[PDB]
Amino acid sequence: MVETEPVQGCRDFPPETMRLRKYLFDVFHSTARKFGFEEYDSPVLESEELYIRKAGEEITEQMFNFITHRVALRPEMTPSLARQLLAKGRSLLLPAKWYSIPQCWRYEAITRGRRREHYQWNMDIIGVKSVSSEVELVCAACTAMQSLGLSSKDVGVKINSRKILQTVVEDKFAPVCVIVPREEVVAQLAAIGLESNVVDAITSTLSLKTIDEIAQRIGEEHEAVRELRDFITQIEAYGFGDWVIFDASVVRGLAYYTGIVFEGFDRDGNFRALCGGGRYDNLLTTYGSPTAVPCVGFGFGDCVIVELLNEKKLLPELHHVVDDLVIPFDETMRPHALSILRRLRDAGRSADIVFDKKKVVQAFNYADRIGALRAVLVAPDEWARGEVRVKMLRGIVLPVD
Amino acid sequence: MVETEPVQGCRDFPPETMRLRKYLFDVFHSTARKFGFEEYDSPVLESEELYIRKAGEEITEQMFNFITHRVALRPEMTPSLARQLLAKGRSLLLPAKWYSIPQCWRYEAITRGRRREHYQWNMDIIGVKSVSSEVELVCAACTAMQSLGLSSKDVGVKINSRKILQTVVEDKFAPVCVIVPREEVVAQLAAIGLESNVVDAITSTLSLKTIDEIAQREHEAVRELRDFITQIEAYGFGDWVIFDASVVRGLAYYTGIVFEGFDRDGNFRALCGGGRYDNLLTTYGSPTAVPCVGFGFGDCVIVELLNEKKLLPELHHVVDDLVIPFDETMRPHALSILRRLRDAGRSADIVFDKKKVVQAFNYADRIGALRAVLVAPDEWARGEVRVKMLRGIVLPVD
Repeated sequence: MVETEPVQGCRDFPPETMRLRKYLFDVFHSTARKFGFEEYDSPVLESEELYIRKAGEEITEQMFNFITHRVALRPEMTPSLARQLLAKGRSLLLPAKWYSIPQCWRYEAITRGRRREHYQWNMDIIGVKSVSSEVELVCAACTAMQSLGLSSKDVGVKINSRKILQTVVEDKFAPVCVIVPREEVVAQLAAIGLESNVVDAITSTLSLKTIDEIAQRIGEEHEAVRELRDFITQIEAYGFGDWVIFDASVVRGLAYYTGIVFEGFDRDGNFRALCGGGRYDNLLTTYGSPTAVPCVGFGFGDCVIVELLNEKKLLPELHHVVDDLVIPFDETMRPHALSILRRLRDAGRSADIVFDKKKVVQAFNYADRIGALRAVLVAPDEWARGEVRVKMLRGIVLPVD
Repeated sequence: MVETEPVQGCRDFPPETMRLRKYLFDVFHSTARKFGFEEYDSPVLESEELYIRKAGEEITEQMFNFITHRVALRPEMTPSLARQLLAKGRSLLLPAKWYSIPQCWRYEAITRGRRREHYQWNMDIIGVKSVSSEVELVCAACTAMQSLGLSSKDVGVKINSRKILQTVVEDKFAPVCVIVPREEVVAQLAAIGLESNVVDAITSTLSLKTIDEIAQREHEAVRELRDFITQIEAYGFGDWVIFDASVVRGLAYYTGIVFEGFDRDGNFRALCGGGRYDNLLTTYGSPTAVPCVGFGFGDCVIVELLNEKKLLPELHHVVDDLVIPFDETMRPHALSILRRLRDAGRSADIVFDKKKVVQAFNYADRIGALRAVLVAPDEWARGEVRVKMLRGIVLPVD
């Protein structure tokens, strides 16, 4: 017998499991449709050049490579987005709001945290300078979280700005923050060329928790704080004000971003980040664009949100359901039964039928044992009279219409 | 600037194109549901052992391999199905009707026919001994074609049985048939230890186009084929099926009835294809045989066909509402209405940057439109908004 289990770190989706996934993904689809986002997709097989341009040669070892001309299974979707946006050039109508729910592949260890394969709701608005796209993308994250059953008490989203930090500096420094003792960061920063004073500027602003505190520091009129104040005022206006919080220690990939970053989280501090996003105006120029084009997006993993929903008892109990089981009285009634199955399906209903020979009470079980709703006995006595027997699993003669 | 095009032979799906993929797959999903099939999925990355056990070492060249322990990007879905069903063992509740639309990868050339990457509607009934499971899958095939706009004048399904060909012989022969000149076979028949007399049987049976010709030649095969046709006509797809004794696509790997969707003007390759494989699970090491019939329905040839017959739809990005702030002072209140609309179940968008109104209205039409919502201060003060349908007006609105 073959290995019945799937390749290390990868999940099968039998009907039971796939039902939950379609439940979660429905929410992403539904949120995106309500928010006016269009779906896209690209191949999981992308050119090695695509990622190594983003992060360097280092990432060739953390992904599934192979040759044909080298290609790899994508560990993230964003690089394919830009490649697609770039292909469209100046014919791409802005603003453009694109989303996908792509699988991604990362070659790592399995019993140490991550699991080699995950689905992910990406979500990206392109062509929009102002801070209303940050506001909306966050509104989306909460709208999804809210549809899943979460309240502002359960979760929320932290806001930061890399313009706070960069302006406090007055080149390649933002990498150092992402890693964290606290006396190891100064050894990593001073090496750049920062006298102890300016290290403190950075070090101690990160654990600041209010905008006023940022203002009494860079100014009220600074872009950085002028935006955040606009962002909050809009998010409050859209009605998610109780969901957002400000936190200067959001530094997840702050090198790779440009403006407002954000990060979903559970308020009991039990899990890793739910979703993460921000503005990256330098996205397209990275991949060689002559004209910098504004961009904000977030990624919404399919793994952590489940753990939380499960913790907070919000995972639904989903079942295969069908409207009708057609039961031929016996094999001689098959052809008539068939024609009743057609009718039902034609009418929009979902119906199924006894395939092999069953005893009628065995058929009635099967109807219950699979989804039920309604059993349609198809017998000669009744059929001759233009009739069928219909039993609701909440006999009765009907034509039915 | 990077290569903006995808890996040779693979397709990008921008919104324009994804709309058509989503449209086809909706016929797959919607048909699956109505026939009471359950969706499944498994990793595109499977174990090499799994496929090599299907067809021999040769395929280790016709797919994307790599090492970690050897694994491959799947060229077909069925071997995952088998692997999953086996995992469940006896606990799998029979009959199970499992479907999926997996993407699959085959390492081939690009300007010679095929294209390395394709999505494919699978569909499998497991645990059914009788010819009814064959009947339905075909109904499912014909029904999905019928929902795309195709009639029985356009397409059809061919039917055949491997029992026809096997019983005529009275071991490893079926592989030779699949490769098609009526002579280019004949030497590949004689050259493996068969007399002329048997080559005349095999050849003359493939050259039969009616069931009566098979029966004139009470057997299991014709009992089935007559019961199937009966059933199919009873369901209402009699004009769609047709017997053909030359359907030998992969017939080594099937057990009973096999079938093959096709366009009637003879213009394209096979639309869909499948059959009964009762040996499917025993192959992957099942001690107890479990019946299986199923089919694959590619996402490529059906589109070429739908294109030729002019059946492809004009899909558009559509949005119910564009919320228009009069200016940036009205943004917070615009936002609040935006919330209301989206909460009310509608799909809305908003003007993000600073725009003029006639510019804003252009964007409205330029993206789906249906309705604009002007949110100006005069009207807002009196608890009102301006609603212009792209088929002003003051409203509360509720």
